[PDB]
Amino acid sequence: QEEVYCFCRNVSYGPMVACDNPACPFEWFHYGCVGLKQAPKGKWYCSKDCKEIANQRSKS
Ligand SMILES: [Zn+2]
Ligand SMILES: [Zn+2]
Repeated sequence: QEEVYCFCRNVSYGPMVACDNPACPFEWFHYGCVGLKQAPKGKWYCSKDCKEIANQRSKS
C-alpha cells in the first residue's frame, strides 16, 4: 500500500503493526515510526503511549 499511517508522516514500508489497543488514535504504525521488530509478542502497541493509553483504560 502507499499512504501515510504512523504519526511519522509516512506509511507501511514493510514491517508494520496496528495499535492493538482499545484507545490508540490510529490503527497503523511503522517500525521506523515507532520502536520494535516483527512486532514483539506478535501484538505491538501503536506507540509507547498506544500501550500506556490501553493501560489507563479497561480495568483501571
Ligand atoms: Zn496506538
Ligand atoms: Zn511514526
